[PDB]
This record gives sequence, C-alpha cells and structure tokens, in this order.
Amino acid sequence: HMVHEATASAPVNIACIKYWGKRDTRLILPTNSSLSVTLDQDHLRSTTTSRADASFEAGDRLWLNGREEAIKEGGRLAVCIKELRAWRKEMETKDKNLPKLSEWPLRIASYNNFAGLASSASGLAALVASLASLYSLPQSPSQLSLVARQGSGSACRSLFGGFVAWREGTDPAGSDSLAEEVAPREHWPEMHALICVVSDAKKGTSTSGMQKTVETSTLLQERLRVVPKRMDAISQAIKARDFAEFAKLTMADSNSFHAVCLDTAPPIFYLNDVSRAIIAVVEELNRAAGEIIAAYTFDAGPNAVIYTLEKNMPFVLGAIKRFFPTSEEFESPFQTGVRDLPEGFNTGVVREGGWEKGAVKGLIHTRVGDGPRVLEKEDSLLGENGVPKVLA
Amino acid sequence: MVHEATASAPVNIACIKYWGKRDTRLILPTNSSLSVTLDQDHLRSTTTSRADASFEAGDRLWLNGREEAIKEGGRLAVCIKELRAWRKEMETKDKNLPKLSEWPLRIASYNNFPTAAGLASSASGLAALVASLASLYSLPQSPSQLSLVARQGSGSACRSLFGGFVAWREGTDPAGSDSLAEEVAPREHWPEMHALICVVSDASSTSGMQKTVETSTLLQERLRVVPKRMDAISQAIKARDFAEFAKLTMADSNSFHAVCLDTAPPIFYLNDVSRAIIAVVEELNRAAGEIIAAYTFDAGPNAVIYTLEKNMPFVLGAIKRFFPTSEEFTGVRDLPEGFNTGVVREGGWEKGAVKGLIHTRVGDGPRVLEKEDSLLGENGVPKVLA
Ligand SMILES: Nc1ncnc2[nH]cnc12
Ligand SMILES: Nc1ncnc2[nH]cnc12
Repeated sequence: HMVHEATASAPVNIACIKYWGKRDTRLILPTNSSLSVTLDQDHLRSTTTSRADASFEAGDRLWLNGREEAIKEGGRLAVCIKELRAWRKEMETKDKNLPKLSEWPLRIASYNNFAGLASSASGLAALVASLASLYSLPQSPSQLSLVARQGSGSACRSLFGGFVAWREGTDPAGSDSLAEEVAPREHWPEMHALICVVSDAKKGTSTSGMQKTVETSTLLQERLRVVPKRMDAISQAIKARDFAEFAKLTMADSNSFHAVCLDTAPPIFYLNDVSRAIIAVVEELNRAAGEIIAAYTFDAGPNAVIYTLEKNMPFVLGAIKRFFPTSEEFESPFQTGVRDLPEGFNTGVVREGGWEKGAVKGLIHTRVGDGPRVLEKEDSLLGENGVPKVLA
Repeated sequence: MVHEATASAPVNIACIKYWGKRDTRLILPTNSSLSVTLDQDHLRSTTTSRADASFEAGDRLWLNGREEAIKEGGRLAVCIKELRAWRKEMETKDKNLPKLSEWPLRIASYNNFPTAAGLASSASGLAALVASLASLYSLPQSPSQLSLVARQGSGSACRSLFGGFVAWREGTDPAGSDSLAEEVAPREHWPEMHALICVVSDASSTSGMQKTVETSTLLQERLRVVPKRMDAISQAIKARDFAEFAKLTMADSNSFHAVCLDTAPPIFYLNDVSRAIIAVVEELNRAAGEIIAAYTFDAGPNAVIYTLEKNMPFVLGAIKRFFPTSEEFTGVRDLPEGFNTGVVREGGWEKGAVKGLIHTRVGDGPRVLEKEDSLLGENGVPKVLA
C-alpha cells in the first residue's frame, strides 16, 4: 500500500510595511504593497501534513490543532486546495503515466507551536508548501504565493525567507499580486526580534475590520499615497543594512496603521495601555542611546515585536525586563544577556508604580529566518490510516 | 474712586479640533475649529482686575492664590499690552477720561474646577482675563475683536469669548487679523445640548501639536477634511440635527487622536478606559436605535459626551453601569433593550477607573460680575493667598 504524503512547516512573518485593506475581497488583492521579515522556524512555526490516497473515504478532511475543520466550498481553505489540485491535474494531463494523485481524497492535519500570535499567515503558507510537496508541483515559490495570498493575504509573504514584499499588482485577475524576495536571510542574518506577548483582559468584544477602514477612513487615502515611498525607502535600507532607517520606517508605518484604524468609523483599537508603555520604553531607549537601535511594530492586537540587531538585543531585553516583569520564564535561545539602560534613560516615561508581573505575559527571542521547510516522514502529523495522531 | 472689574469666562469643548499651528508666535492654526461653550454655572474661570494710580510700579497677577510672573513679551504681557493700548486709544479721543491705561494693574484669577479633574484651564483663564480687563477699561471692542487678543495669548481661549456654538476661523492674513472667533449659533438656538464630562484615571499640548505638524503625513489629509466637517457640522447645528452633529463630533475626535498616533514619536492621550467609554457610547447608540450620544476627547483621556437633555438619563445610566465613580467626586435609565454588555470587559471596570462625572450644558459667553465677586482685597492683593 503506497503512501503519498508530505509534511512541511512554514514561518511566521511580521510586516514592517503593513497590509491593511483589500481592493478585491475574493481574490485578496490589497490596497497597497507590504513588506515583512520572515521569522525563524526554530522558534515559531506552523506544520502541515497532507496525504492523498485513492482508498480514503470520499471527501477531503482537515484538522487544525487536533480539531476537525469543515472545508466549505468557496471558503479560504477550499479555494487553496482547489487551485493546488488543479496544478497537479495539469501535471497529470501532460504526463498520462503519472499516478492520478489529483483525483484522490486528501487528509490534512496542521498544528502550530503557538498568546494572541496571528497564526493564519504561517498556517496557510504551510498548507500550500505541504500540498505543493505532496503533488510535486513545479511551481516556483512566487507562483505558489498567488495561492497562499487567497487563503490569507499575509500568508503569501511566508513563502520566502528573509525580507519579503507582497507586490500589490495591477492585474484585476491577480496574476501580479504576489510575494517577492527583497533580500535573503543571509543578507542580514543579525536582524533579531523580541516578541512581547501582552495581557489583553480589559477589552470587550481583521478581514471585516480592514474593509471598514477602506470604507470610512479619510486618512487611509493619504496612507495609500505614503506607503509606496516607505516601500522604496525600506527596501533601500535593507539592501544597505541601514538599521536606523529600517527602524524609523518600521515604527512610522506601524503607527500609521494604528492611526487609520483609529480613524475608522467606528474606530478599531488594537494597542492597549501596555502596548503604549512598550512604545514609550523603546522610544526612550533610542533617545537615550543617541542612536536608533530598536524598532517596535504592532499587528492587529497589543503584542509588540521589537526588531534589533543581535548586538543590541541585550539593551532591548534589559529595558523590557526592567519595566515589564513576565509571568512566563524567559530563556534566550542564544543565551543573549541583558545590559543596563543607557546613561540618561528617563525612567519617568514609565508610569509611577511600574507594571505588575504578567502585564507582559512572556517574551520570545527570535530572528530573521528561512522560507518553508519540507520535513521527513518522522514529522508527520498523520497516523497510518490518514487520521491525525493527536486529536483534541 | 476704585477702578475694578470682575468677569467669569466659560470652558469650551471642541467638536472640530484645533491641533497644529501655522504660526507659533501669533498662534495662527493649521485649520479652523468649532466648539460648544459650557455653562459657567458649573465650570468657570473668574478674574478680577484693578487699576490704581498709587499701586507700586509694575503689573502683578495671581492664579489660584499664587503669584505668577508677567515677563515682557510673554503671552500674558502681550495680552495686557494690547488691551492697555485699546484703552489708551479711548483716552486720546476723550481727554476727560481718567488715565487708567497709565496705572499699574493688580489681577487675580481663580477657577472652580473640581480637584484632580484634569480639565485644561488656560483657555477659559485667558478669556476671563480679557473679559475682565475689557470691563475694567470699558473697551468698546466687540467680542470678535477681543477674541483676537485671547487667541494670541492662549489659542482656543478665543472660542470662549462667545456662548453657544463657536468657530475659530483659521484666517489667511499672515498678521492674524482674520484669525478670530465667530458665533455659529447662540446658546438660545439649541439650549437642549447637554454634556457629561467623564473624568478618567490617568497614570504637552503646545509643543506636542507642533511635532504633529512637523512629522505626521496623515495630518496633511486631515487639513483637507476639516473644512468639509466645519461646513457639515455648522449645517447640523443650524438644523438642530443631533445625529449628524454627533457623527461629525465622533469622527473628528478620532481623526485628531489618529494624527497624534501618526506623529513621530507618537502622541497618546486615549487610554484603555477612554476606549471602553467609546465602546459603551457606540453600543448605546446602536441599542437605542438612533444616535443619542457623541463622545469627544481632548488632549488627555477624559471623555465629554454630548447628548440632548432628554437623553442624559440613558447616558448617565450607561456610564454608571460600567464605570462606578469615586467618592471624591441624578435620574438614570436602564440600558436600552438589546444592549450587548459584551462590548465591555466582564463585570465592568473597577471603582474609580472613571473618577467622576460632571453634568453641564451649552452656556452663554463671559459674564461681568458684581463687587461682591471680587477676588482682590482693599489693597489690591488677593483675598485668598496660597
Ligand atoms: N495551520 C493552519 N493550517 C490551515 N489553516 C489555518 N488557519 C490558521 N492556522 C492554520
Ligand atoms: N485662570 C487663569 N488666569 C490666567 N491664566 C491662566 N492659565 C490657566 N488658568 C488661568
């Protein structure tokens, strides 16, 4: 009984130039280009096993984190599977001797090792990489990113390692809305990142959200004029390894994104009081250093990502650890240490009384990473009958 | 013959926000703004001015019982100089008048704001100084003309020279002659307009706003949008259309805080309690089936919630349901049916997260007061000293 199965992981990525707004909601074509750093799969990843077998019971089945997920026709997962099956069928049409993998049911199981960390970009990228390997697709990562983009917009940027653009494109059919390497991981491997996972228990109760910004935010129209300039500038900065300009652009575009969220009617809020305190600390770190050594950025929630070159991570750790005692124990994967605040650091930028333990829940030290990884049989999430090994 | 005048001036709250100066010396703004003047029965700044030929040379001023320096070329000094010059014009035309302009000034001011409210006081404070000196000197100048002096001395002070609904017109004259306040509608036009100030627990405007001017790209689009909001909100006020007034007020408040966020470094005034109040007001409007309340936020986390007098019980009820207030600081209605309490953290907020509530309403312009209201003793020193 021959087994046709592939397992792949894909990385998380954190946008420096933010995706926020679609011009086509079905194809997921964006209102502007975006640009991200791919993070190290040694620390954060999604992993997906896909198997096709002529003897599986009819109908595809998919599990996420051990719970079966319905694959409704037309939805994000179904569309991705349909496009990748079509590319496999094309191979079979050209070479009639190939086994007819495209005709068989799929069994798919995925897990991430993650807090409020956005899991859809790495998750859909892992699905695409896994199925592309299962089907031995000839398509390039760029071509595969067209499919990932339709599962979840920022998933397309997780098809590459290093520093990665999503080019907005101008084709109404989306053929040029895809990811592109701006610089590979080996160009600037010292780019590290500290993720600050923030408690968010004082609020009430993104795809629906960002379209409300498109519909109602007057300030968004100026953001769309500014983003191309930041794309060009941050690409130059990465190519030049100019950390200060990379950092300035990253902080400016993060704040720009949260600004147009605030300008939405009704307003959209993601930063919380802890997020703002982390910004104050990073801003004061750069000021006291007399040099921009760290850059915060925030996606659609209060967690901070702080970019810094490895050599300056002890300053970032020192500042965060000084003001934000964590409930989770912290070990750097590299045993990176902690340095005292630069002389002149104004501790008054943090509230009187400080922050209670757990206001920041925990820290994750990671760095710029490679693209998706095809794994070995040993890593499979599926048992011998095609049902996941772990069911929640 | 004692020459002494006491006047009060109101606080005002901008619906269309002033944020950004095109001229920092004359205080000319990057855009027009528009506010509601609040009732001096509730919040007021009060200033007594006296001129006397036998005072010791040099003007003196006290604020809340503490003496304040009036250095030449400073804001207060230039304000006094301009008003003195208008008085000297009177004495030139009428040689019989006493030479009040030639005599030293003793000035005392006080505001009645609640302890720890976080309310900005410089605007009503300078408006009261201007009204008091104009009364002392018997100046003929109109409120509009006086607002030029208030504007130069303290910006949005110019909008407190009028009651009701007041515009600060940005003007185009580089010397500022047309950057002044103008009445959009008097208090009597819409006296039903009430306001609930929510004093929020909070763990620099002048320098701050110029950083936004220097660094915010989104500000440049805000400056294109504000004239549209000014026209629309003036029409809504004239039509007494609360829902349109409310939408514009909430939109421009959020626009202001957005360009603060887009400043480099970013400026943050709203906090998590501010955000919760916004969630409650928006859900109140939804559950009520019509817009009955409008939040707005200035340079800090305090909320001001506009509402017609008849709907204040709903607004007060919703705020007191989720934000129990402090001891250190009225009929209420239950939440409308269908209000989703999920828009607030479970169980609401701790007591004192909102410290207290001030219920006020649209009010008239500055008031000239009586001898009994004087802040000065017989010798021209304040009655109450710190
Ligand atoms: N790991 C994953 N695989 C597929 N879809 C996902 N959506 C979120 N995470 C996912
Ligand atoms: N009442 C007042 N008088 C003068 N200047 C002030 N600044 C703030 N409040 C004031």
